[PDB]
Amino acid sequence: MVENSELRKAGLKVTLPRVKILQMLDSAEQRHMSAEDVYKALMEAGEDVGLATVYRVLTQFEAAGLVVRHNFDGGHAVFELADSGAHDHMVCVDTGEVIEFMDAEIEKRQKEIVRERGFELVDANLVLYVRKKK
Amino acid sequence: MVENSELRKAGLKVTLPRVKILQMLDSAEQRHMSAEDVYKALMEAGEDVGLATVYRVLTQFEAAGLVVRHNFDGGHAVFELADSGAHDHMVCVDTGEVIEFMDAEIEKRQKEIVRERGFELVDANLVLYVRKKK
Amino acid sequence: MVENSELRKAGLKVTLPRVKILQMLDSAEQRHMSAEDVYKALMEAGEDVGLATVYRVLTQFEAAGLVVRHNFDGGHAVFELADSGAHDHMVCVDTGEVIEFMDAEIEKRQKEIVRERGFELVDANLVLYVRK
Amino acid sequence: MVENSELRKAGLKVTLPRVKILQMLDSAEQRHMSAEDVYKALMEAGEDVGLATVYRVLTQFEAAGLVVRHNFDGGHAVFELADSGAHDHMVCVDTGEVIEFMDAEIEKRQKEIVRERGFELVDANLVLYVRK
Ligand SMILES: [Mn+2]
Ligand SMILES: [Mn+2]
Ligand SMILES: [Mn+2]
Ligand SMILES: [Mn+2]
Ligand SMILES: [Mn+2]
Ligand SMILES: [Mn+2]
Ligand SMILES: [Mn+2]
Ligand SMILES: [Mn+2]
Ligand SMILES: [Mn+2]
Ligand SMILES: [Mn+2]
Ligand SMILES: [Mn+2]
Ligand SMILES: [Mn+2]
Ligand SMILES: [Mn+2]
Ligand SMILES: [Zn+2]
Ligand SMILES: [Zn+2]
Ligand SMILES: [Zn+2]
Ligand SMILES: [Zn+2]
Ligand SMILES: [Zn+2]
Ligand SMILES: [Zn+2]
Ligand SMILES: [Zn+2]
Ligand SMILES: [Zn+2]
Ligand SMILES: [Zn+2]
Ligand SMILES: [Zn+2]
Ligand SMILES: [Zn+2]
Ligand SMILES: [Zn+2]
Ligand SMILES: [Zn+2]
Ligand SMILES: [Zn+2]
Ligand SMILES: [Zn+2]
Ligand SMILES: [Zn+2]
Ligand SMILES: [Zn+2]
Ligand SMILES: [Zn+2]
Ligand SMILES: [Zn+2]
Ligand SMILES: [Zn+2]
Ligand SMILES: [Zn+2]
Ligand SMILES: [Zn+2]
Repeated sequence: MVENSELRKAGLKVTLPRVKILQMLDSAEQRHMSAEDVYKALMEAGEDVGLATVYRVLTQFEAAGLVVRHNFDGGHAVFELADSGAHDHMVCVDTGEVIEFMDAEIEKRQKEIVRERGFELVDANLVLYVRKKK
Repeated sequence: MVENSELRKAGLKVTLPRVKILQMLDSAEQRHMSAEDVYKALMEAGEDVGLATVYRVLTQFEAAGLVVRHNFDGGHAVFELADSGAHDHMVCVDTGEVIEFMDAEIEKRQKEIVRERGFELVDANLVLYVRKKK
Repeated sequence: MVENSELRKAGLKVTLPRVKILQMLDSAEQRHMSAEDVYKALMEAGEDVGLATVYRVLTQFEAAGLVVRHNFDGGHAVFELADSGAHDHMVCVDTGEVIEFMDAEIEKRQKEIVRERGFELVDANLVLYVRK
Repeated sequence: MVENSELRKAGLKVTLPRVKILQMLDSAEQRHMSAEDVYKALMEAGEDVGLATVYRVLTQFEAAGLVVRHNFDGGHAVFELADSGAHDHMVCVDTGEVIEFMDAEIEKRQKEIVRERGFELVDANLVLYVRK
C-alpha cells in the first residue's frame, strides 16, 4: 500500500523511519513480528533504524490503528498489520505457534450478540488457546 | 469457597495475606476489581495489607489460575475470579463499562472450530468492543 | 494551557482531542493521572472524548515523546508530561503515594558512570520503593 | 544448580517444572533470558515443559520475589534472578545491548536521599539509556 497516504490518514508526519518500518511490515514475509524482528529485518534490507526507534514507531502505528498489538505467549509483543485477519487466532500453548483462522458463522453470531443488546460492533478479539490432542 | 483448599490446589503456602485477599474476591460486590479496589476494600473491612502486597498476591493468583487478568481500557489491570463468566465480555469503548455475556451458540462453535483442526480447546477469550448506537 | 506548536514538533496533526487532552495534562501539572483520570476530568470540563480515544491519544503522545508512561503500583498506567522531574520518583509501597525528587549529586554521578564507559546518556530512570 | 529450599522460603510447593526452570535460570546466570529463551533451553536439555507453563512459573517466581522482571527494549519481558546487580542496568537504545553496573557512590546517595526523608529503602531501580 501507499505508506504516505496511510501516514496522512493517521495524522502522522511522513518521515524516513516511519516510511521504512511501514514498508517492512507491508512486505514482511512473516505476519507476526516482534519489535526485534522488525529491527533485524531492517538491518537485513540495509536500513539504519535503532531498536528504540523501531519500537516507538510501532507504538505510534498501533495507536493510529495501522497495526494491531498482541501478546500471545505473555512474554513478548507481536505486531501485525491491522487487516481483517488480525483478530482471530489460535495459540498452541505448548509451542507458541500462532495460527490465524476465519469462520463466517462466528463472525455473524458476534454481530447478533451485540445488536440484540442495543450496541454496534466496533471491534472483536477472539483468542483460542489450544493443545494438539495427540 | 474454601480458600485454604484452593491455596493448596495451586501450590501456595497458606498465609494470612493470601487468605485475606482471596476472601475479599470471593465476597466482593463488584466483579471486576483493580488492584487499588482490592486494597481499598481490605482497608474498609479493617485488614492491614499494603498495596504492594495486594498486587503481588493477585499476580500469584493469576499465575496459579485462581484469577483472570484483563486490560479492558488499556490503562489498568482488572482481576476477576477465574470462573466460566470470566472469558466473554463486551466493553463500551466510550465509557469503559464492562458487561459479561454468555452465548451457548458461540461456545459450541468455538469447540467445533478447534476440533475440526486437530486440537483440543484449552481456553478461549472473546472481547467485543461496542458503541451504544443511539 | 494548550499548544498546536507542541504537537507539530512531535510530528502529529492537530486535532480536537489531541489539543484538549494535551492542555488537560498541562492545566493539572503535578497529578500523575491515569487514562480514566483524564477521561473524568474532560467530562467535568464538558468535553466529549471517549475513554478509548483518551488512551489512544495518550499512547500517541508517549510514543512521540511528549509524555512519559510509568506503572508505579503494578496495576495502572500513569501518564506524565515529559518535563524535568518526570524520571525520578519515590513510591510508598504500602499506600502507592508517589513523590518526585531531584538530587544533583545523583544526576552528576549518572553522567560520570556513562561517560567513563564511552557512552552518552539518552535518558535515565530512577525509582525508589520506600516505606515508613 | 537447583533448590527446593529456595522454593520453600518463597512459599511455593516443589514441582518438576518449578525446579527445572529454577535451576535453568541458575546454570545460565548472566544471560537476561526471555520466556522463549528459557523454553528453548529446556528443550535442548531435553526437558518437556510447555511454553505457557514456563511463563506461568516465571510469573509465580516474579511475584514470590525469586525473580526480577524487566522490559528493556519495550517489546519483550526479561526474567532475571533477584541477586545483587539485578536492579542497575545500562541499555543501548540502538541495539538493545544490556549491561549491568554497580556504583557504590550511587548506591550510597540513594540511601541518604531516602533517610533524609524519614523513609527506609525497600528497593531501587536504575536504568540508563545510552548510545555511542
Ligand atoms: Mn518471549
Ligand atoms: Mn485507567
Ligand atoms: Mn456461532
Ligand atoms: Mn517509570
Ligand atoms: Mn491499580
Ligand atoms: Mn492503581
Ligand atoms: Mn533523573
Ligand atoms: Mn556523588
Ligand atoms: Mn527494570
Ligand atoms: Mn521484542
Ligand atoms: Mn526484544
Ligand atoms: Mn542499585
Ligand atoms: Mn555521591
Ligand atoms: Zn509498501
Ligand atoms: Zn492478544
Ligand atoms: Zn490480541
Ligand atoms: Zn481486533
Ligand atoms: Zn473476527
Ligand atoms: Zn451460529
Ligand atoms: Zn482491532
Ligand atoms: Zn470465602
Ligand atoms: Zn483482556
Ligand atoms: Zn481478557
Ligand atoms: Zn479466558
Ligand atoms: Zn467462553
Ligand atoms: Zn453457529
Ligand atoms: Zn482463562
Ligand atoms: Zn495554542
Ligand atoms: Zn511533572
Ligand atoms: Zn525517563
Ligand atoms: Zn524518558
Ligand atoms: Zn536441591
Ligand atoms: Zn544477575
Ligand atoms: Zn529492583
Ligand atoms: Zn526488586
